[PDB]
Amino acid sequence: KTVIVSAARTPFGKFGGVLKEVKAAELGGIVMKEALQQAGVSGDDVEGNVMGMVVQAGSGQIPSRQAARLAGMPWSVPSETLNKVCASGLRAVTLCDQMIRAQDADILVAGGMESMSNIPYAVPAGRWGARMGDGELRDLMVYDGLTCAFDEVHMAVHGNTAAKEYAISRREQDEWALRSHARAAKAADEGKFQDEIVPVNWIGRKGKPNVVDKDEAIRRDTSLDQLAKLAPIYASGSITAGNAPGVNDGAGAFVLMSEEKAAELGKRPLATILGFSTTGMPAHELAAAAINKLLKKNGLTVQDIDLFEVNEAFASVVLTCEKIVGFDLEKVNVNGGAIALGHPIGASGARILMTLVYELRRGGGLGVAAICSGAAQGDAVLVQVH
Amino acid sequence: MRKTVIVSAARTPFGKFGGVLKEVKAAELGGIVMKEALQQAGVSGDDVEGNVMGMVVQAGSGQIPSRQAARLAGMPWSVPSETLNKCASGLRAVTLCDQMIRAQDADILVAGGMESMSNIPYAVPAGRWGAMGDGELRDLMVYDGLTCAFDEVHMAVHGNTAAKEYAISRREQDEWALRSHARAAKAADEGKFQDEIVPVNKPNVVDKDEAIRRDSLDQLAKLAPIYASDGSITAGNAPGVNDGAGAFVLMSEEKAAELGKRPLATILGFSTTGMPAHEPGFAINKLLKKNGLTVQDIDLFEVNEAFASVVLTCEKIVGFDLEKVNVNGGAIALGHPIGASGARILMTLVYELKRRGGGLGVAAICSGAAQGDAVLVQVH
Amino acid sequence: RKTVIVSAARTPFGKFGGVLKEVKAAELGGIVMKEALQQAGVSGDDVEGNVMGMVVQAGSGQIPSRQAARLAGMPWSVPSETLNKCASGLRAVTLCDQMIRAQDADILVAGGMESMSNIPYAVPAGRWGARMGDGELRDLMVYDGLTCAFDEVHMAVHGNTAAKEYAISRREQDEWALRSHARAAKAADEGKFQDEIVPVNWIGNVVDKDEAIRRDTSLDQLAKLAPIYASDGSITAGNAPGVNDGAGAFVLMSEEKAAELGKRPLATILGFSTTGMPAHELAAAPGFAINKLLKKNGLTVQDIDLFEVNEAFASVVLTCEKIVGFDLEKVNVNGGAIALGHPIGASGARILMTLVYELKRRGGGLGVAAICSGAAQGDAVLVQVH
Amino acid sequence: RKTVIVSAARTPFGKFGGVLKEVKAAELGGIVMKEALQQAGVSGDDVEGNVMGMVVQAGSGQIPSRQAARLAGMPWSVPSETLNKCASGLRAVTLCDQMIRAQDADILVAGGMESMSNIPYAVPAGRWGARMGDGELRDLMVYDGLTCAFDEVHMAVHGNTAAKEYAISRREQDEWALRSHARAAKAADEGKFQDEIVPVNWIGNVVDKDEAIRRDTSLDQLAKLAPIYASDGSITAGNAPGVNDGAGAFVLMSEEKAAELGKRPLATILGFSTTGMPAHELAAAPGFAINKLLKKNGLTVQDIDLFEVNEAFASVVLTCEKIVGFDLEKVNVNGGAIALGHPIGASGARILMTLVYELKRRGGGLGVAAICSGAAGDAVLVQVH
Repeated sequence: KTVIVSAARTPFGKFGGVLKEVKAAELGGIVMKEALQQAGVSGDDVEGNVMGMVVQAGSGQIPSRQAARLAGMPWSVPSETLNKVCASGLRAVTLCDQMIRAQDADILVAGGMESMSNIPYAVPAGRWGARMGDGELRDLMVYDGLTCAFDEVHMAVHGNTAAKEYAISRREQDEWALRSHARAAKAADEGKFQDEIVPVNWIGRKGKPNVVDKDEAIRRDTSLDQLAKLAPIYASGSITAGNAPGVNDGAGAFVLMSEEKAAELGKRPLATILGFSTTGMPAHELAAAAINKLLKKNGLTVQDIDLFEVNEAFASVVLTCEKIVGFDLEKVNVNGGAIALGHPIGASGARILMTLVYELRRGGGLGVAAICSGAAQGDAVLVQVH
Repeated sequence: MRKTVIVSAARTPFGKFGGVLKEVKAAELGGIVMKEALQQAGVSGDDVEGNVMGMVVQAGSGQIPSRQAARLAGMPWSVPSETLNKCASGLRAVTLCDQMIRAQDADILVAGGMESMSNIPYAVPAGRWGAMGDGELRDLMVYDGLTCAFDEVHMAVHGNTAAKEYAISRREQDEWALRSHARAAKAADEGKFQDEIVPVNKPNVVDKDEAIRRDSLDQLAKLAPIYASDGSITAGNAPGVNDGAGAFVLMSEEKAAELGKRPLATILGFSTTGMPAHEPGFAINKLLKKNGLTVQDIDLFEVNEAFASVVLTCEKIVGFDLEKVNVNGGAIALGHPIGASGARILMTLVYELKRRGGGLGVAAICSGAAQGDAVLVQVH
Repeated sequence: RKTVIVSAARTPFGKFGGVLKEVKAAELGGIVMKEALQQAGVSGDDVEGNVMGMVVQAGSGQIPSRQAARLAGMPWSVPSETLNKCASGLRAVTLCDQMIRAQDADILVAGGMESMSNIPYAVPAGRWGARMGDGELRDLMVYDGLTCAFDEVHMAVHGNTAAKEYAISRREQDEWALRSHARAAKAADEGKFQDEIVPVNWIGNVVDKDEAIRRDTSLDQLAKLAPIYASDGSITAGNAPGVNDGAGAFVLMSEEKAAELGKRPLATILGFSTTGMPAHELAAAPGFAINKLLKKNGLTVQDIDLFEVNEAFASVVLTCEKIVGFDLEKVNVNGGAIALGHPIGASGARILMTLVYELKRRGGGLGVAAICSGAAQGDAVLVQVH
Repeated sequence: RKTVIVSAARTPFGKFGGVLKEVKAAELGGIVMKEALQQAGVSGDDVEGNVMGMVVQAGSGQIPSRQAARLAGMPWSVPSETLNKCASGLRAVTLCDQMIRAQDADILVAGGMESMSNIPYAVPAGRWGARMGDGELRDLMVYDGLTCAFDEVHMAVHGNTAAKEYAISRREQDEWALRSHARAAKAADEGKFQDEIVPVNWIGNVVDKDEAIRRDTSLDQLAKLAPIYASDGSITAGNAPGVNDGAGAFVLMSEEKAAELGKRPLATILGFSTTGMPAHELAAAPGFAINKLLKKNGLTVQDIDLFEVNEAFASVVLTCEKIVGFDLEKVNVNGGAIALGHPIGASGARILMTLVYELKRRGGGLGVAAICSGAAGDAVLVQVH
């Protein structure tokens, strides 16, 4: 099996916010470097890295390698950039698990990175010309990142569709949203994010020192009344700017090793990867997805699980999962989620797994992390935290 | 053991830039190859456990292009999918799948590469936050696909650097290109690419590679070097930008056996190498030492023709006889849809070796930021 | 004190993206200005001022008329401005006539030019940014040139409104369109456009014939065409001119100067009229201008030997038939813009020119040139041809 | 036959991306033409035509001058034209003067407008395609507006060239710059721009002051400034104006028509001169334009009470000293474009009016307004009543 030796994330930034100046490759390098520092592992020793990134446009050749070089890894470390939309930050970890299990490696770096703030605009008729009449200035973040390729609708449209399907009320979504924010704010104040987060420090333009050491998106200060008064976002629907995360900047990484290698090097791992699941479904079934399948393979019931993390693409997802999974909500995203913390799409997958790990401070046990992704794919990972 | 076998393989013709496949999207090219490979494999989409598709410049292609291609190929929503980025991508997809099979996580998989350089978009980096004074209208193909993120040069610059370091003359490079063109044309005419090409279908039909130019040394010696006044690489000794896709049905040797499939090839092993940016030769050697093999034991080699300079450096590093090397030509003649070339070289090596009722082959590829991927194959 | 036209020239009219695609508006302008001067037997050193009509100036640089003026071999000392009124080419002449009549000048160069092929697309979101969601890649030629600022509609819409208002049928428009092609082909074939046309020669080529004239055209082909910018309209690609490239220019003088220099004037400008009407009434604007001009000059329609009414739409000329009462055989005798194209800032120049040359050829007399323009403006000129 | 200026008004001048950022040029234009009509006591129905200067027309839609006139309340009946000459704002007035003198009209409205903040960027490779390799996102304000078509350089380069050709030191230019802010600050404070300025109101908001005047300037802050567009240059951000938002307009009439209506004109236009020169001789053109206007008119420089020479650069006014030989105490007494900004299409209009109002507050008379324009000169002589 595969074990998680270390885990770090950058704090998550608001769109056009605190990490606006920092490229996706830069956030990646920082977490990859920090993860290596935590594991007491030199970059010289890594056998490969995988970094998730959803919208790669304009970031240059092989963003994953660019990050790995920033991290301090030698040219000798093989590298690849992965796109599984949403699920990318976490699919990277599982993929690396697959590599180790196939016996090709014992020390790998895995993760996710996203700089939504820096995704460029495109000119689709730029190359061959528009010839006559108005054309488009395509926002690639919306197009490649948040737009379904089959139904041609914003992701929030699937969020709504799920709300309808499972009879999930606007108020119940709103209440969930409030909980994400309150639970996050409290977790942050209590320092529960200290273990996962590493700061981003840079000398900016004009010599300005910059230090970003805490998550930007948490609203303090919010209330049910405020949430209730929001207008629905992509349908005149129940999804609003309140009950869905925004668009954000962030990154996260892990040092993954075989159980044998970690032992020989005398590292005390954070957790072990028992196994993973993946699901595929019609595009509009984004909310559904996977955890159930994972449990069944491992001869486990929802009851055996101590804690779950389900990415809050929308409140409607977690809630859909409640109907599908049957977990107790008090065991689910105990420190908030994406709604409060933001959703750098490439990084979200890394964060939930990571967070779940640090929480299971309870001298903990069995955790499950799950994510939905564009085109109705589901990814689930079961962990045994020590 | 367990080991990975290539059950089937197909590719599209490789189109010229703004050429015959200009209107066809990369997901579309991918869908066709993924579909044909399953047909040739005699396997239903419903039994595929996964798909990995290489694609270098994903910009403006929509969410998850592999999944788009996968759905276009007839695979159900249940089949999981990804989209990968490594030059090497076409081929990294096959090896990554090989790891998944060896990890014992699946028995049937679809892997490949796709690229539509014709459809890569231009970008406005100042559009979102705003530009006073002129800005850039950036060519994402050049920028994301063909430019070194480290040295901030075009890849041909790296090609020239190799020529300088290994003392590879402009004339030898030109000789290799001529050779690439002649062998490919001969191969097309003898119908050797037929086993691997699947046509792409105001009805239109594209059934043949578009980039072969029939012509000689004299002409090549006359060409201006591209990103160097003083360089040896030219439009002539290097491939252009192109449109294409390729895909494979891959299985565990065990699963194919259970089904009565007689696979094209068994994948013996693979190596990856990494290097400073100005630097697939080292990769091959690595693959050979691990397998207790040497240059002599291998029947044929496919080394992607990123530049004439590349294969020629490898000879100096690996020491193969060029007579065993890109026998039906290469990328200089056939074009380079970057995400796809990795699939093509493996495939087209497998097919030539097969025609020869043959045996061992090595496919190797160079990629941006100096990475190298090589695969060892026993063809049946 | 009156204004005489001493000389006149135009370039052939190119098709959109056609023979003049690589030639800029000012270069086309420099050529007509040069030819006009040469034909008049006058040195640039002697010009007291220049005015060039140009409609979509975007991206052609500072003061295009001055670029053209220098290209024409005119010295630095000669004052220049760029004019924007579809009427710009004519208005440049009338403005110049007012100048001479004010006693400010005795020799002027007036004209108009357009390189519709060279008009850039624009990115209205560019300067301040798009932030999030799609923007527009705006076609300046359609926006600035072909779109009504008031009704926010394509000019074809007003063409249609006119047809409905005056009960001009689709078939009449088509018959008129067809007549234009037939007559333009005939005139060219007979050398009739030689007097106005000057060739454009350049290495990147020889351009000396009007590009847009169709010879294989018939009612059958025309009637099959779909309506444009409406569904249900009567305007089509056939009965409306396309978008085009070209320039036209004139040497103008006071009557006294030309006599003093021993020049044989082509014509004497007797007078002019301008009108403004509500936006939808573009078609009527020129007819009303002619009627105003005629009243002012003691003249009736019967008193005019020939009329040129710019063919913005076939509906326009037919609309003018209803208002003016002229006989259609005394109008656009060698065809019009439907046939030869409409390089917008230059049409007004051609129609005058070609009215002049036709009447000459007839040992001729009295003529009226009229043009409708955007925001429903009307311009008419009466010429006494010698 | 002569032309009189019955009325005049301008909007405040806004900084780039400033207070007027959200106002289109046609709109700035519409307000000024309505105010000029109200001030003159003339109905839009009585107007015989309009001309509005405007430099960068791109993206503003069909006939920006006509858009402005309707917004001003003029009926569809009034003929209109949009004009492009730096000098566009002033030239619209002289153009109209020539129409009145041709006996073609007795009532016209002339002016200029510019919204530099609203000029779009362009994609030259957008229509026919870039094909391969990077292309340009071109800033039309800079390209069409501020760059010489012939010499392919920013106008500041011509600004430098003059200083050098005429030996106008960095220090002299800077003293002038400080002077422009000082005076501009003083008049604004004392209500001296009150006559010309007309407020811009818009619910989205009130703008009734010039935004660009920098109180708090000094010669050591001006001297510390880096040269722009040339590393060895002497024109700076300090001694040249920026890019601005604004508009101005006038109600014009024949002398007879004005007398017929009971109007008491602000001023009478005595004549005007237009000059042309090699492109790098930008600074010299207005200077030559003035001398020609004085001579054609039997006048000497001593004959003029007040001069307005647009502050394209400090270098321009200083070059004009040399050429014309005026006393500077008579030049730009209430500051200029350096302090006020330069919405290029409207500056010519502003200078004529500020001049007229100044001469008028002194109960005075003879004035010359001059301006340089791209591609290298316009001058106007007026009798202020």
